[PDB]
Amino acid sequence: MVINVSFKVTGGKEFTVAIEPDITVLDLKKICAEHVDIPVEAQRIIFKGKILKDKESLTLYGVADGNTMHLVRS
Repeated sequence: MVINVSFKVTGGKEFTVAIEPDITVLDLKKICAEHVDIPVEAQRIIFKGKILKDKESLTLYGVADGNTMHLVRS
């Protein structure tokens, strides 16, 4: 089962993906890199006032269907 997560990306860009809620932050960055021109190592995913940590499952942060995150460059 998948949930939708939307991204607001620097430069007025937006996309939504359907993801398994227990993938890691790094998994999510790999998805983001297939949707926008920011390589994984330059991405910072901002959610709930934090820079999310690569090795952690998104469930640790309580990600929910319909949430929006921000994607910025290092």
